[PDB]
Amino acid sequence: SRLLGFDSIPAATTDTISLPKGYKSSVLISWGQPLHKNGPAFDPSGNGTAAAQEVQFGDNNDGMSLFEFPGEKNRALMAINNEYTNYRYLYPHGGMPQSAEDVRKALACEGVSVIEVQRKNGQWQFVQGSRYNRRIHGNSPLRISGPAAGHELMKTSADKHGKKVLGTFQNCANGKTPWGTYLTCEENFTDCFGSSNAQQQFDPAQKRYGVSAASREINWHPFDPRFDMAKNPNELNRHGWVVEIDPFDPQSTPVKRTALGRFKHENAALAETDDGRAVVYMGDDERGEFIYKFVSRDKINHRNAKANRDILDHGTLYVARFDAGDGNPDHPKGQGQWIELTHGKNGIDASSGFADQAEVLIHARLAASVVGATRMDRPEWIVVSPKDGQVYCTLTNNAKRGEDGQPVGGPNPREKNVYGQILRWRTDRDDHASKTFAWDLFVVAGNPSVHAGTPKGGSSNITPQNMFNSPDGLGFDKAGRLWILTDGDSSNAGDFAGMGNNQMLCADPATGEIRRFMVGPIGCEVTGISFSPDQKTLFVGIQHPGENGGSTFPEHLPNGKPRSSVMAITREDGGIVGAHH
Ligand SMILES: [Ca+2]
Ligand SMILES: [Ca+2]
Ligand SMILES: [Ca+2]
Ligand SMILES: [Cl-]
Repeated sequence: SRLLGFDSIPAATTDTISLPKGYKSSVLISWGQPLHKNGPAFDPSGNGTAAAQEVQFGDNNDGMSLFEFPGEKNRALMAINNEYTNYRYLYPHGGMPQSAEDVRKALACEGVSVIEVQRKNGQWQFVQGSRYNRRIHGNSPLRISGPAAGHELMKTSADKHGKKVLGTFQNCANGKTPWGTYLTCEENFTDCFGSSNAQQQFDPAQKRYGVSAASREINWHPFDPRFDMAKNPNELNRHGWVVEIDPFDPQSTPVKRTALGRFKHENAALAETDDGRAVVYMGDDERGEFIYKFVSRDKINHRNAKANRDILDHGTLYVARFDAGDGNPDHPKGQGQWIELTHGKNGIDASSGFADQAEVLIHARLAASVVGATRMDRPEWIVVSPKDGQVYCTLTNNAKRGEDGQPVGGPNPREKNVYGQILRWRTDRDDHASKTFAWDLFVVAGNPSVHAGTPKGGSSNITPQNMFNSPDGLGFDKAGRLWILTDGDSSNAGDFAGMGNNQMLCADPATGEIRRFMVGPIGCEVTGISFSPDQKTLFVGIQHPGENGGSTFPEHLPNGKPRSSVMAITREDGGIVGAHH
Protein backbone atom coordinates (compact mmCIF):
# COMPACT_ATOMS: atom_id res chain seq x y z
CA SER A 1 0.00 0.00 0.00
CA ARG A 2 0.92 3.62 -0.70
CA LEU A 3 -1.03 4.53 2.45
CA LEU A 4 0.11 1.91 4.98
CA GLY A 5 3.65 2.77 6.09
CA PHE A 6 4.10 0.36 9.02
CA ASP A 7 4.25 -3.45 9.30
CA SER A 8 1.26 -5.17 10.93
CA ILE A 9 2.04 -5.91 14.61
CA PRO A 10 1.32 -9.20 16.42
CA ALA A 11 -1.67 -9.55 18.69
CA ALA A 12 -0.83 -9.02 22.37
CA THR A 13 -2.17 -9.82 25.80
CA THR A 14 0.06 -7.53 27.93
CA ASP A 15 -1.15 -4.72 30.25
CA THR A 16 0.54 -2.12 28.05
CA ILE A 17 0.28 -0.26 24.74
CA SER A 18 1.95 -2.22 21.89
CA LEU A 19 2.87 -0.26 18.70
CA PRO A 20 5.01 -0.79 15.56
CA LYS A 21 8.77 -0.05 15.39
CA GLY A 22 9.56 3.63 15.80
CA TYR A 23 6.31 4.58 17.56
CA LYS A 24 5.80 5.72 21.14
CA SER A 25 2.92 6.54 23.45
CA SER A 26 2.37 8.86 26.37
CA VAL A 27 -0.59 9.51 28.67
CA LEU A 28 -2.24 12.86 27.83
CA ILE A 29 -4.83 12.76 30.61
CA SER A 30 -6.56 10.12 32.83
CA TRP A 31 -9.86 9.81 34.71
CA GLY A 32 -9.72 11.97 37.84
CA GLN A 33 -7.25 14.63 36.67
CA PRO A 34 -8.20 18.02 38.11
CA LEU A 35 -8.97 20.50 35.34
CA HIS A 36 -8.56 23.79 37.16
CA LYS A 37 -5.79 25.57 39.01
CA ASN A 38 -5.62 24.36 42.64
CA GLY A 39 -8.08 21.60 41.75
CA PRO A 40 -8.48 18.46 43.86
CA ALA A 41 -5.96 15.69 43.16
CA PHE A 42 -7.12 12.28 42.06
CA ASP A 43 -7.64 10.08 45.14
CA PRO A 44 -6.82 6.43 44.34
CA SER A 45 -8.58 5.27 47.52
CA GLY A 46 -11.98 6.17 46.02
CA ASN A 47 -12.74 8.72 48.73
CA GLY A 48 -12.88 11.63 46.27
CA THR A 49 -16.13 13.57 46.54
CA ALA A 50 -18.86 14.08 43.93
CA ALA A 51 -18.08 17.81 43.91
CA ALA A 52 -14.42 17.01 43.17
CA GLN A 53 -15.40 14.67 40.32
CA GLU A 54 -17.45 17.54 38.82
CA VAL A 55 -14.13 19.41 38.31
CA GLN A 56 -12.01 16.41 37.27
CA PHE A 57 -11.62 14.60 33.98
CA GLY A 58 -14.52 12.14 33.74
CA ASP A 59 -14.42 8.36 33.67
CA ASN A 60 -14.43 5.92 30.69
CA ASN A 61 -13.37 8.40 28.05
CA ASP A 62 -14.84 7.62 24.65
CA GLY A 63 -15.47 9.74 21.52
CA MET A 64 -13.50 12.93 21.08
CA SER A 65 -12.63 15.74 18.65
CA LEU A 66 -9.79 18.21 18.38
CA PHE A 67 -10.33 21.87 17.44
CA GLU A 68 -7.62 24.11 16.07
CA PHE A 69 -6.91 27.30 17.89
CA PRO A 70 -7.29 30.29 15.52
CA GLY A 71 -3.88 31.95 14.98
CA GLU A 72 -1.87 29.55 17.22
CA LYS A 73 -0.50 26.27 15.84
CA ASN A 74 0.81 25.16 19.27
CA ARG A 75 -2.62 25.28 20.99
CA ALA A 76 -5.77 23.21 20.52
CA LEU A 77 -8.94 22.26 22.36
CA MET A 78 -10.20 18.73 22.74
CA ALA A 79 -13.74 17.78 23.64
CA ILE A 80 -13.79 14.25 25.07
CA ASN A 81 -16.83 12.18 26.07
CA ASN A 82 -17.06 10.36 29.37
CA GLU A 83 -19.45 7.50 28.86
CA TYR A 84 -19.97 5.68 32.18
CA THR A 85 -18.19 4.62 35.33
CA ASN A 86 -16.77 1.51 36.99
CA TYR A 87 -18.28 1.13 40.44
CA ARG A 88 -15.50 -1.23 41.58
CA TYR A 89 -13.06 1.72 41.28
CA LEU A 90 -15.33 4.76 41.74
CA TYR A 91 -16.35 4.14 45.32
CA PRO A 92 -14.31 2.97 48.34
CA HIS A 93 -16.97 0.25 48.90
CA GLY A 94 -16.62 -0.88 45.30
CA GLY A 95 -20.32 -1.59 44.77
CA MET A 96 -23.66 -0.04 43.90
CA PRO A 97 -24.43 3.54 44.96
CA GLN A 98 -25.37 3.80 48.66
CA SER A 99 -26.57 7.40 48.81
CA ALA A 100 -27.53 10.57 47.00
CA GLU A 101 -23.90 11.67 47.09
CA ASP A 102 -22.82 8.38 45.47
CA VAL A 103 -25.37 8.98 42.67
CA ARG A 104 -24.11 12.53 42.19
CA LYS A 105 -20.60 11.14 41.98
CA ALA A 106 -21.55 8.70 39.20
CA LEU A 107 -23.38 11.47 37.27
CA ALA A 108 -20.29 13.65 37.68
CA CYS A 109 -18.19 10.98 35.94
CA GLU A 110 -20.25 11.18 32.74
CA GLY A 111 -20.72 13.84 30.12
CA VAL A 112 -17.94 15.75 28.37
CA SER A 113 -14.51 17.08 29.33
CA VAL A 114 -13.25 20.07 27.34
CA ILE A 115 -9.51 20.60 27.70
CA GLU A 116 -6.77 22.75 26.27
CA VAL A 117 -3.61 21.10 24.97
CA GLN A 118 -0.38 22.84 24.03
CA ARG A 119 2.66 21.64 22.15
CA LYS A 120 5.54 23.85 23.45
CA ASN A 121 8.15 21.54 21.77
CA GLY A 122 6.88 18.62 19.63
CA GLN A 123 4.81 16.99 22.38
CA TRP A 124 1.16 17.85 23.08
CA GLN A 125 0.33 18.20 26.77
CA PHE A 126 -2.70 19.02 28.87
CA VAL A 127 -2.86 22.60 30.19
CA GLN A 128 -4.39 22.48 33.66
CA GLY A 129 -5.89 25.86 34.55
CA SER A 130 -6.83 26.92 31.01
CA ARG A 131 -9.92 29.17 30.87
CA TYR A 132 -11.35 26.74 28.28
CA ASN A 133 -11.24 23.69 30.55
CA ARG A 134 -14.74 22.51 31.50
CA ARG A 135 -16.84 19.66 32.70
CA ILE A 136 -20.34 19.07 31.38
CA HIS A 137 -21.86 16.25 33.38
CA GLY A 138 -24.99 14.41 34.29
CA ASN A 139 -26.26 17.22 36.55
CA SER A 140 -25.31 20.18 34.31
CA PRO A 141 -28.03 22.64 33.17
CA LEU A 142 -28.76 22.13 29.47
CA ARG A 143 -31.39 23.38 26.98
CA ILE A 144 -33.66 21.47 24.59
CA SER A 145 -34.26 22.81 21.04
CA GLY A 146 -35.83 21.73 17.76
CA PRO A 147 -39.28 20.34 16.98
CA ALA A 148 -39.78 18.34 20.18
CA ALA A 149 -38.78 21.17 22.56
CA GLY A 150 -41.78 22.23 24.69
CA HIS A 151 -43.84 19.14 23.80
CA GLU A 152 -46.06 17.61 26.48
CA LEU A 153 -43.92 14.45 26.45
CA MET A 154 -40.87 16.57 27.34
CA LYS A 155 -42.43 18.22 30.46
CA THR A 156 -41.78 17.03 34.00
CA SER A 157 -42.70 18.29 37.48
CA ALA A 158 -39.25 19.95 37.75
CA ASP A 159 -39.41 21.39 34.20
CA LYS A 160 -42.96 22.37 33.36
CA HIS A 161 -41.98 24.00 30.02
CA GLY A 162 -40.10 21.11 28.37
CA LYS A 163 -37.08 23.22 27.43
CA LYS A 164 -34.58 22.83 30.31
CA VAL A 165 -32.93 19.52 31.10
CA LEU A 166 -30.39 18.41 33.67
CA GLY A 167 -27.48 16.53 32.30
CA THR A 168 -26.08 14.68 29.43
CA PHE A 169 -24.84 11.23 30.42
CA GLN A 170 -23.95 7.90 28.76
CA ASN A 171 -22.01 10.04 26.25
CA CYS A 172 -20.68 7.62 23.67
CA ALA A 173 -19.19 9.09 20.53
CA ASN A 174 -18.98 12.30 18.66
CA GLY A 175 -19.22 14.67 15.73
CA LYS A 176 -17.34 17.83 14.75
CA THR A 177 -19.18 20.48 12.77
CA PRO A 178 -17.78 22.86 10.16
CA TRP A 179 -19.12 25.77 12.25
CA GLY A 180 -16.77 25.03 15.14
CA THR A 181 -18.96 22.99 17.47
CA TYR A 182 -18.92 19.57 19.02
CA LEU A 183 -21.66 16.96 18.94
CA THR A 184 -21.92 14.43 21.75
CA CYS A 185 -24.22 11.41 21.51
CA GLU A 186 -26.36 9.89 24.28
CA GLU A 187 -26.37 6.11 23.85
CA ASN A 188 -27.30 3.73 26.70
CA PHE A 189 -29.27 6.34 28.60
CA THR A 190 -32.14 3.98 29.37
CA ASP A 191 -29.85 1.83 31.54
CA CYS A 192 -29.86 4.62 34.17
CA PHE A 193 -33.63 4.53 34.74
CA GLY A 194 -35.61 2.29 37.06
CA SER A 195 -38.83 2.36 39.06
CA SER A 196 -39.80 2.29 42.72
CA ASN A 197 -42.79 0.24 41.47
CA ALA A 198 -41.29 -3.14 40.52
CA GLN A 199 -44.59 -4.06 38.81
CA GLN A 200 -44.63 -0.89 36.65
CA GLN A 201 -46.31 -1.64 33.29
CA PHE A 202 -44.28 0.13 30.62
CA ASP A 203 -45.99 1.44 27.46
CA PRO A 204 -44.92 0.30 23.95
CA ALA A 205 -42.50 3.20 23.40
CA GLN A 206 -40.90 2.67 26.82
CA LYS A 207 -40.52 -1.05 26.06
CA ARG A 208 -39.02 -0.43 22.62
CA TYR A 209 -36.32 1.77 24.19
CA GLY A 210 -35.55 -1.01 26.73
CA VAL A 211 -36.31 0.53 30.11
CA SER A 212 -36.74 -1.80 33.14
CA ALA A 213 -37.81 -1.27 36.75
CA ALA A 214 -34.52 -2.61 38.07
CA SER A 215 -32.25 -0.44 35.83
CA ARG A 216 -29.27 -2.14 34.16
CA GLU A 217 -27.26 -2.40 37.42
CA ILE A 218 -27.00 1.39 37.60
CA ASN A 219 -29.34 1.91 40.60
CA TRP A 220 -29.55 5.70 40.75
CA HIS A 221 -33.34 5.77 41.15
CA PRO A 222 -33.44 4.72 44.85
CA PHE A 223 -31.56 7.93 45.66
CA ASP A 224 -32.45 10.49 42.98
CA PRO A 225 -36.14 10.34 41.93
CA ARG A 226 -35.39 12.00 38.58
CA PHE A 227 -34.48 8.46 37.45
CA ASP A 228 -37.63 6.84 38.97
CA MET A 229 -40.12 6.16 36.20
CA ALA A 230 -42.95 5.83 38.78
CA LYS A 231 -42.46 9.55 39.60
CA ASN A 232 -40.93 11.15 36.50
CA PRO A 233 -41.65 8.98 33.44
CA ASN A 234 -41.16 11.84 30.99
CA GLU A 235 -37.53 12.20 32.08
CA LEU A 236 -36.91 9.19 29.85
CA ASN A 237 -37.83 11.35 26.83
CA ARG A 238 -35.34 14.10 27.70
CA HIS A 239 -32.32 11.87 27.01
CA GLY A 240 -31.22 9.89 23.94
CA TRP A 241 -30.38 12.97 21.89
CA VAL A 242 -27.43 14.51 20.05
CA VAL A 243 -26.16 17.46 22.13
CA GLU A 244 -24.28 20.43 20.62
CA ILE A 245 -21.49 22.09 22.63
CA ASP A 246 -19.36 25.16 21.83
CA PRO A 247 -15.87 24.33 23.18
CA PHE A 248 -14.59 27.90 22.64
CA ASP A 249 -17.27 29.37 24.97
CA PRO A 250 -16.93 27.92 28.47
CA GLN A 251 -20.06 29.76 29.69
CA SER A 252 -22.28 28.52 26.84
CA THR A 253 -25.26 26.27 27.50
CA PRO A 254 -25.23 22.97 25.53
CA VAL A 255 -28.32 22.21 23.46
CA LYS A 256 -30.11 18.91 22.81
CA ARG A 257 -30.95 18.90 19.09
CA THR A 258 -34.28 17.13 18.84
CA ALA A 259 -34.45 17.43 15.02
CA LEU A 260 -31.88 14.60 14.87
CA GLY A 261 -34.23 12.13 16.62
CA ARG A 262 -34.19 10.15 19.88
CA PHE A 263 -32.45 6.75 19.99
CA LYS A 264 -29.24 5.17 21.40
CA HIS A 265 -26.92 7.38 19.42
CA GLU A 266 -23.37 6.18 18.82
CA ASN A 267 -21.75 9.01 16.77
CA ALA A 268 -22.64 11.75 14.30
CA ALA A 269 -20.82 11.87 10.98
CA LEU A 270 -20.88 15.19 9.11
CA ALA A 271 -21.11 15.71 5.37
CA GLU A 272 -22.60 18.32 3.00
CA THR A 273 -24.96 18.01 0.04
CA ASP A 274 -23.98 19.38 -3.38
CA ASP A 275 -26.41 22.29 -2.75
CA GLY A 276 -24.66 23.08 0.53
CA ARG A 277 -26.89 21.62 3.28
CA ALA A 278 -25.54 19.81 6.36
CA VAL A 279 -25.80 16.04 6.51
CA VAL A 280 -25.46 13.96 9.69
CA TYR A 281 -25.29 10.15 9.48
CA MET A 282 -26.16 8.41 12.75
CA GLY A 283 -26.22 4.81 14.09
CA ASP A 284 -28.58 3.49 16.77
CA ASP A 285 -26.53 0.88 18.63
CA GLU A 286 -28.78 -1.95 19.61
CA ARG A 287 -29.26 -5.41 18.07
CA GLY A 288 -31.72 -5.06 15.19
CA GLU A 289 -31.94 -1.27 15.19
CA PHE A 290 -31.38 1.23 12.40
CA ILE A 291 -29.13 3.72 10.60
CA TYR A 292 -30.39 7.32 10.24
CA LYS A 293 -29.53 10.43 8.23
CA PHE A 294 -30.43 14.08 8.99
CA VAL A 295 -30.29 16.74 6.30
CA SER A 296 -30.57 20.41 7.28
CA ARG A 297 -33.12 22.78 5.72
CA ASP A 298 -30.62 25.60 5.31
CA LYS A 299 -27.18 25.85 3.72
CA ILE A 300 -23.99 25.83 5.79
CA ASN A 301 -22.35 29.23 5.98
CA HIS A 302 -18.66 28.31 6.09
CA ARG A 303 -17.35 31.84 6.51
CA ASN A 304 -19.76 33.00 9.24
CA ALA A 305 -19.74 30.29 11.93
CA LYS A 306 -22.36 31.94 14.16
CA ALA A 307 -24.86 32.14 11.28
CA ASN A 308 -25.20 28.38 11.71
CA ARG A 309 -26.21 28.59 15.38
CA ASP A 310 -29.44 26.68 14.93
CA ILE A 311 -28.87 24.94 11.58
CA LEU A 312 -29.50 21.59 13.36
CA ASP A 313 -33.01 22.62 14.43
CA HIS A 314 -34.58 22.50 10.93
CA GLY A 315 -34.39 19.73 8.39
CA THR A 316 -35.45 16.22 7.54
CA LEU A 317 -34.79 12.86 9.25
CA TYR A 318 -34.41 9.65 7.21
CA VAL A 319 -33.77 6.00 8.00
CA ALA A 320 -32.03 3.37 5.84
CA ARG A 321 -33.36 0.32 4.06
CA PHE A 322 -30.81 -2.01 2.47
CA ASP A 323 -31.68 -4.59 -0.15
CA ALA A 324 -30.64 -8.24 0.09
CA GLY A 325 -27.56 -7.70 -2.12
CA ASP A 326 -26.05 -10.21 -4.54
CA GLY A 327 -25.38 -12.93 -1.96
CA ASN A 328 -21.60 -13.02 -2.57
CA PRO A 329 -20.13 -14.78 0.50
CA ASP A 330 -16.89 -12.74 0.47
CA HIS A 331 -17.94 -9.28 -0.71
CA PRO A 332 -21.72 -8.83 -0.79
CA LYS A 333 -22.96 -5.70 -2.57
CA GLY A 334 -26.33 -4.04 -3.31
CA GLN A 335 -28.41 -0.88 -3.21
CA GLY A 336 -30.23 0.89 -0.45
CA GLN A 337 -32.36 3.94 0.19
CA TRP A 338 -33.23 6.66 2.70
CA ILE A 339 -36.86 6.82 3.80
CA GLU A 340 -38.28 9.98 5.33
CA LEU A 341 -39.52 10.05 8.92
CA THR A 342 -42.10 12.81 8.66
CA HIS A 343 -45.65 12.85 10.01
CA GLY A 344 -48.04 12.48 7.08
CA LYS A 345 -45.60 10.50 4.88
CA ASN A 346 -44.73 6.80 4.49
CA GLY A 347 -47.61 5.64 6.67
CA ILE A 348 -46.61 7.70 9.73
CA ASP A 349 -49.85 9.29 10.84
CA ALA A 350 -52.58 8.96 13.44
CA SER A 351 -53.47 5.48 12.09
CA SER A 352 -50.00 4.19 13.08
CA GLY A 353 -49.91 6.05 16.39
CA PHE A 354 -48.31 9.44 15.66
CA ALA A 355 -50.15 12.69 16.46
CA ASP A 356 -47.45 15.11 15.37
CA GLN A 357 -43.80 15.40 14.30
CA ALA A 358 -42.51 15.78 17.85
CA GLU A 359 -43.78 12.29 18.63
CA VAL A 360 -42.11 10.99 15.48
CA LEU A 361 -38.76 12.32 16.72
CA ILE A 362 -39.16 11.32 20.37
CA HIS A 363 -40.20 7.82 19.21
CA ALA A 364 -37.97 7.62 16.12
CA ARG A 365 -37.49 3.89 16.56
CA LEU A 366 -41.20 3.22 16.26
CA ALA A 367 -41.59 5.54 13.24
CA ALA A 368 -38.68 3.83 11.53
CA SER A 369 -40.35 0.44 12.03
CA VAL A 370 -43.54 1.81 10.40
CA VAL A 371 -41.62 2.74 7.27
CA GLY A 372 -39.77 -0.57 7.02
CA ALA A 373 -36.19 0.30 7.92
CA THR A 374 -33.76 -2.63 7.80
CA ARG A 375 -32.85 -4.12 11.20
CA MET A 376 -29.04 -3.99 11.55
CA ASP A 377 -26.24 -5.75 13.42
CA ARG A 378 -25.52 -2.98 15.99
CA PRO A 379 -24.50 0.12 14.04
CA GLU A 380 -21.73 1.89 15.97
CA TRP A 381 -19.47 4.57 14.43
CA ILE A 382 -19.90 6.12 11.03
CA VAL A 383 -17.24 8.10 9.09
CA VAL A 384 -17.15 9.90 5.75
CA SER A 385 -14.02 9.68 3.61
CA PRO A 386 -12.42 13.12 3.18
CA LYS A 387 -11.01 11.84 -0.17
CA ASP A 388 -14.07 10.48 -1.95
CA GLY A 389 -17.07 10.91 0.34
CA GLN A 390 -17.86 7.21 0.76
CA VAL A 391 -19.41 6.35 4.12
CA TYR A 392 -18.23 3.58 6.46
CA CYS A 393 -20.19 2.11 9.40
CA THR A 394 -19.22 -0.57 11.88
CA LEU A 395 -21.82 -3.29 12.54
CA THR A 396 -20.15 -4.55 15.67
CA ASN A 397 -21.87 -7.91 16.19
CA ASN A 398 -25.34 -9.44 16.63
CA ALA A 399 -25.68 -12.66 18.58
CA LYS A 400 -29.44 -12.71 17.84
CA ARG A 401 -29.17 -12.45 14.03
CA GLY A 402 -31.28 -15.33 12.67
CA GLU A 403 -33.92 -15.20 15.38
CA ASP A 404 -37.54 -14.39 14.46
CA GLY A 405 -37.65 -10.84 13.07
CA GLN A 406 -33.91 -10.63 12.30
CA PRO A 407 -33.42 -12.67 9.16
CA VAL A 408 -30.00 -13.25 7.63
CA GLY A 409 -29.35 -11.30 4.43
CA GLY A 410 -27.66 -8.39 2.73
CA PRO A 411 -25.28 -6.42 4.99
CA ASN A 412 -26.07 -8.77 7.93
CA PRO A 413 -25.00 -12.08 6.37
CA ARG A 414 -24.42 -14.42 9.38
CA GLU A 415 -26.62 -15.88 12.08
CA LYS A 416 -25.29 -15.64 15.65
CA ASN A 417 -22.76 -13.00 14.58
CA VAL A 418 -19.98 -12.71 17.16
CA TYR A 419 -17.40 -10.93 14.96
CA GLY A 420 -19.01 -8.02 13.11
CA GLN A 421 -18.39 -6.35 9.78
CA ILE A 422 -17.80 -2.93 8.25
CA LEU A 423 -20.45 -1.56 5.88
CA ARG A 424 -19.66 1.01 3.18
CA TRP A 425 -21.97 3.03 0.98
CA ARG A 426 -21.53 5.40 -1.89
CA THR A 427 -24.26 8.02 -2.22
CA ASP A 428 -25.63 8.27 -5.79
CA ARG A 429 -23.82 10.79 -7.99
CA ASP A 430 -21.53 11.37 -4.97
CA ASP A 431 -24.20 13.84 -3.74
CA HIS A 432 -25.10 13.33 -0.08
CA ALA A 433 -28.56 14.73 -0.89
CA SER A 434 -29.29 11.51 -2.84
CA LYS A 435 -31.96 9.20 -1.43
CA THR A 436 -30.26 6.07 -2.85
CA PHE A 437 -26.84 4.51 -2.53
CA ALA A 438 -24.70 1.50 -3.44
CA TRP A 439 -23.47 -0.54 -0.45
CA ASP A 440 -20.87 -3.26 0.10
CA LEU A 441 -19.27 -4.97 3.06
CA PHE A 442 -15.75 -3.51 3.18
CA VAL A 443 -14.72 -6.27 5.60
CA VAL A 444 -16.42 -9.18 7.31
CA ALA A 445 -14.52 -9.90 10.55
CA GLY A 446 -13.80 -13.54 11.43
CA ASN A 447 -11.21 -16.00 12.72
CA PRO A 448 -9.50 -17.90 9.94
CA SER A 449 -7.28 -19.72 12.49
CA VAL A 450 -10.38 -21.41 13.98
CA HIS A 451 -12.97 -21.29 11.13
CA ALA A 452 -11.06 -21.29 7.83
CA GLY A 453 -13.22 -21.95 4.77
CA THR A 454 -16.51 -21.00 6.52
CA PRO A 455 -18.46 -17.73 7.02
CA LYS A 456 -16.93 -17.46 10.54
CA GLY A 457 -13.47 -17.24 8.92
CA GLY A 458 -14.27 -13.76 7.62
CA SER A 459 -13.69 -12.08 4.28
CA SER A 460 -10.48 -12.62 2.35
CA ASN A 461 -8.91 -9.33 3.52
CA ILE A 462 -8.87 -10.99 7.00
CA THR A 463 -5.93 -13.28 7.78
CA PRO A 464 -4.72 -14.97 10.98
CA GLN A 465 -2.16 -12.10 11.27
CA ASN A 466 -4.58 -9.13 11.17
CA MET A 467 -7.74 -10.63 12.60
CA PHE A 468 -9.92 -8.79 15.14
CA ASN A 469 -13.52 -8.80 16.42
CA SER A 470 -16.22 -6.25 17.14
CA PRO A 471 -14.99 -3.19 15.25
CA ASP A 472 -16.62 -0.16 16.92
CA GLY A 473 -14.76 3.11 16.49
CA LEU A 474 -13.61 4.53 13.18
CA GLY A 475 -11.65 7.57 12.02
CA PHE A 476 -10.17 8.96 8.86
CA ASP A 477 -6.96 10.95 8.77
CA LYS A 478 -6.31 13.61 6.10
CA ALA A 479 -4.26 11.15 4.00
CA GLY A 480 -7.31 8.89 3.72
CA ARG A 481 -6.20 6.06 6.02
CA LEU A 482 -9.14 4.41 7.77
CA TRP A 483 -8.45 3.64 11.41
CA ILE A 484 -10.51 0.86 12.97
CA LEU A 485 -10.85 0.58 16.76
CA THR A 486 -12.14 -2.53 18.52
CA ASP A 487 -14.48 -3.25 21.43
CA GLY A 488 -14.71 -7.01 21.39
CA ASP A 489 -14.05 -10.15 23.31
CA SER A 490 -10.49 -10.07 24.72
CA SER A 491 -10.41 -13.66 25.98
CA ASN A 492 -7.93 -14.61 23.23
CA ALA A 493 -9.66 -18.03 23.33
CA GLY A 494 -12.33 -20.04 21.53
CA ASP A 495 -13.82 -18.01 18.70
CA PHE A 496 -11.39 -15.25 19.59
CA ALA A 497 -8.20 -17.33 19.76
CA GLY A 498 -5.20 -15.37 18.53
CA MET A 499 -6.95 -11.96 18.61
CA GLY A 500 -5.56 -10.81 21.95
CA ASN A 501 -6.55 -7.56 23.65
CA ASN A 502 -8.58 -4.81 22.01
CA GLN A 503 -6.74 -2.99 19.34
CA MET A 504 -6.53 -0.44 16.55
CA LEU A 505 -5.94 -1.26 12.91
CA CYS A 506 -5.35 0.76 9.77
CA ALA A 507 -6.95 0.14 6.36
CA ASP A 508 -6.57 1.35 2.80
CA PRO A 509 -10.16 1.93 1.57
CA ALA A 510 -9.12 1.56 -2.09
CA THR A 511 -7.67 -1.93 -1.69
CA GLY A 512 -9.25 -3.45 1.41
CA GLU A 513 -5.85 -4.08 3.01
CA ILE A 514 -5.87 -4.05 6.83
CA ARG A 515 -2.84 -4.00 9.19
CA ARG A 516 -2.81 -4.10 13.00
CA PHE A 517 -1.28 -0.93 14.45
CA MET A 518 -1.85 -0.89 18.24
CA VAL A 519 -2.81 -3.27 21.02
CA GLY A 520 -4.21 -1.89 24.30
CA PRO A 521 -3.97 -3.10 27.91
CA ILE A 522 -5.97 -5.72 29.84
CA GLY A 523 -9.71 -5.36 30.07
CA CYS A 524 -9.94 -2.15 28.04
CA GLU A 525 -11.61 -1.23 24.80
CA VAL A 526 -9.91 1.09 22.35
CA THR A 527 -12.20 4.05 21.57
CA GLY A 528 -11.96 7.70 20.63
CA ILE A 529 -9.71 9.04 17.94
CA SER A 530 -8.44 12.49 16.92
CA PHE A 531 -5.38 13.80 15.13
CA SER A 532 -3.25 16.87 15.68
CA PRO A 533 -3.71 19.20 12.71
CA ASP A 534 -0.24 18.22 11.38
CA GLN A 535 -1.14 14.49 11.66
CA LYS A 536 2.01 13.77 13.69
CA THR A 537 0.07 12.91 16.89
CA LEU A 538 -2.78 10.40 16.96
CA PHE A 539 -4.88 10.68 20.16
CA VAL A 540 -6.70 7.47 21.13
CA GLY A 541 -8.73 6.45 24.17
CA ILE A 542 -8.17 3.48 26.43
CA GLN A 543 -11.51 2.95 28.13
CA HIS A 544 -12.12 0.94 31.35
CA PRO A 545 -8.76 -0.77 31.64
CA GLY A 546 -9.22 -3.56 34.17
CA GLU A 547 -13.01 -3.72 33.94
CA ASN A 548 -12.79 -7.27 35.41
CA GLY A 549 -9.66 -6.67 37.47
CA GLY A 550 -6.26 -7.56 36.14
CA SER A 551 -5.06 -4.11 35.05
CA THR A 552 -2.97 -1.41 36.72
CA PHE A 553 -2.68 0.70 33.57
CA PRO A 554 -1.30 3.34 33.18
CA GLU A 555 0.50 3.97 36.49
CA HIS A 556 1.31 0.33 37.28
CA LEU A 557 1.56 0.84 41.01
CA PRO A 558 1.53 -2.27 43.27
CA ASN A 559 -2.09 -3.43 43.73
CA GLY A 560 -2.93 -0.21 41.93
CA LYS A 561 -6.08 1.25 40.43
CA PRO A 562 -6.31 1.38 36.64
CA ARG A 563 -7.54 4.60 34.98
CA SER A 564 -9.17 5.28 31.63
CA SER A 565 -6.77 7.49 29.69
CA VAL A 566 -6.34 9.42 26.47
CA MET A 567 -3.00 8.46 24.85
CA ALA A 568 -0.83 10.46 22.45
CA ILE A 569 0.79 8.24 19.79
CA THR A 570 3.75 9.68 17.88
CA ARG A 571 6.71 8.62 15.74
CA GLU A 572 10.20 8.82 17.22
CA ASP A 573 11.25 10.47 13.94
CA GLY A 574 8.49 13.13 14.23
CA GLY A 575 6.73 12.07 11.02
CA ILE A 576 3.09 11.56 10.13
CA VAL A 577 1.36 8.71 11.97
CA GLY A 578 0.61 5.77 9.70
CA ALA A 579 2.79 7.04 6.84
CA HIS A 580 6.00 5.64 5.37
CA HIS A 581 9.38 6.31 7.02
CA1 LIG B 1 -18.69 2.14 21.17
CA1 LIG C 1 -19.18 -1.42 21.25
CA1 LIG D 1 -18.13 -0.75 24.96
CL1 LIG E 1 -9.77 -6.91 33.33
